[PDB]
Amino acid sequence: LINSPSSTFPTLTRHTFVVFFRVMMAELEKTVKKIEPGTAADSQQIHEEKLLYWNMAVRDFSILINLIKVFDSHPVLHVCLKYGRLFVEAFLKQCMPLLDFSFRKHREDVLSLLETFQLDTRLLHHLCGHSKIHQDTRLTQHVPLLKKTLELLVCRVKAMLTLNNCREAF
Repeated sequence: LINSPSSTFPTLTRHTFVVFFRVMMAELEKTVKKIEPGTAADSQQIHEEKLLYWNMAVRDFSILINLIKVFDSHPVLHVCLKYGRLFVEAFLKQCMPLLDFSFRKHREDVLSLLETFQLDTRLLHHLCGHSKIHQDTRLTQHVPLLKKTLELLVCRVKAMLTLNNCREAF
């Protein structure tokens, strides 16, 4: 966007950014779904490296999703609406058990990871807003399960704090 009105990794024109964006978000979502949550018997080092692996995927997800605002079009919005909910569901299925194990020991890592994820959850709530406001049917049909995945995330944070005996702390 800044240099070429064609990049520093060519075959990256405004045409080809759709294809680059789609594969990057798909392969981030595929990287995150390969991560497994451990057991209490597993060492604290493997928990810490898994939490670093997770936070890396969530910051990559935020850096990719923040390219919604500057590239609002048909296929770019369809890509991140889809891989939005499909990365958040990957974050719910295979992180949240590891955060429930390692919360009373590694508390601020867990809360930081969830509140890192909430700052892009809010970008997807604004994106759900955008897909409804411009009554764009192609955008509005990935909304019900994008919103429902983020509502599962608020109630699953409540479940995390219930299971770690801070139930009034949500």
